[PDB]
Amino acid sequence: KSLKILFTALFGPGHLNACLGIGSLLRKRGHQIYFAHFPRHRATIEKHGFLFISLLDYAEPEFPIVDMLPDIGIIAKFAFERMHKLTPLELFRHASGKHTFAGMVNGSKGENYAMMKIVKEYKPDVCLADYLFNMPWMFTVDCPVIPVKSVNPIELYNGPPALTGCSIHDPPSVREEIEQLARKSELELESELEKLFAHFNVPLVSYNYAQQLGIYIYPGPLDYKELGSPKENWVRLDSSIRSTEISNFELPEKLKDKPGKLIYVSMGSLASAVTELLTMILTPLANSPHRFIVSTGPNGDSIKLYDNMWGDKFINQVALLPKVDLFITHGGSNSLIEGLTAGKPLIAIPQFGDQLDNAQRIADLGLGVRLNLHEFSGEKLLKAIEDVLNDEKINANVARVSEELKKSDSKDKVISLIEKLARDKKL
Ligand SMILES: O=c1ccn([C@@H]2O[C@H](COP(=O)(O)OP(=O)(O)O)[C@@H](O)[C@H]2O)c(=O)[nH]1
Ligand SMILES: O=c1c(O)c(-c2ccc(O)cc2)oc2cc(O)cc(O)c12
Repeated sequence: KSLKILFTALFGPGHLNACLGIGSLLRKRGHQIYFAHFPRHRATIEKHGFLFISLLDYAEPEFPIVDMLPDIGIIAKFAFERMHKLTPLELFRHASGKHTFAGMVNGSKGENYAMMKIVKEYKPDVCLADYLFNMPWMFTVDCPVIPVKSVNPIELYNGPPALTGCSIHDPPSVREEIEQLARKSELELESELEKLFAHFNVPLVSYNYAQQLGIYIYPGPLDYKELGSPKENWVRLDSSIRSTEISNFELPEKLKDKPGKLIYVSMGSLASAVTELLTMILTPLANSPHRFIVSTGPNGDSIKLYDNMWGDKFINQVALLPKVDLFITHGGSNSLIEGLTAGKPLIAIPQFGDQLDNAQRIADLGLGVRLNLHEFSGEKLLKAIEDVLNDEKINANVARVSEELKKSDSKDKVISLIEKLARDKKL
């Protein structure tokens, strides 16, 4: 009756958090949850009651593994400088067939060795893995393996190219070029995955193939129903929000009894490392007639806050969101779902990857506005705030999606499929 279930994910807290959500549902049904991740997440993993396994304890001498979270800013600073200078079209021309995350693929060999040893030792009944791309170990281990996807799922559909930020209102002419450039760089990803798979003598699969079951996490009302169905074996979970740390969130006395709406500002787990980005956003908000709670990121201690702002490096985002009126976000999927669950509209300033797809989805479906870094001004950000605060149509759309997310029973089907696959080893 009781299953051994092993989770893993890449370093990004977004990938871990999505998995923690599914791990909760499965623990409530009486299964033993294991989580293979990095020592900086042992505390949260063990607090949710999962057994913690360190990726670092299973490293191969010739393939060392490092947690890239303390040094992701270098990568995120490059994305910022480019997105600040270039339009999304100009950025794709420049990329010259270079894919957004093909550079990570060669570096994956170490984690792959580690997971082969970990799945052999712990002999689980099923594995789940939130990665940006399939990894050889998922096809060599005895048990079935369910890819979990927490990024924007447009990549699972035949439609606008992914990582591009295309609109449903975009004319065929503007879209023909971006489509062409994206197809060119998608094959750079395939060629890099070929080398990684060849390294382990495993036949190459599509980067987002699900052999039996795949779980993508996106709200039904935002899912791409106008493009048809996702790829085979891929099933939607409307949300995967981890257990709240504190149920009640005490507001800081600085922003209490002060004039204006209450606005949350975070640029995520990764982009938040770029102090120049937060500084660009916060400087003009000094003279926005409202109150800001700011996630300042790993370098937050060196970021100036003004009289209408309170902030810490890390914020309890899930506890906070119910108390705010508006969320200024980077376009991360967990932040999107956390925000819409709380019923808050979004101003999305996308930085890299699926964030552009999520930002354009927020715009296209009347759940907030997209603000591009190339066009960014204090004038346009302050107007975006006033427009979205006062737009009854947007605030109605968000409330509607909020209700669809609370009432969702998508979790019921998804739990059954995980249990069926784990016990039957097929669907
Ligand atoms: O101060 C903070 C900043 C972020 N987060 C969490 O970090 C995740 C960010 O995921 P998302 O996909 O939105 O961003 P990304 O991982 O792409 O940066 C979400 O679960 C947030 O709740 C948090 O708890 N506190
Ligand atoms: O290009 C990259 C990228 O897009 C991402 C990413 C992480 C989490 C997401 O949710 C979405 C994207 O991580 C990276 C990590 C690296 O060490 C190097 C990279 O080049 C990327």
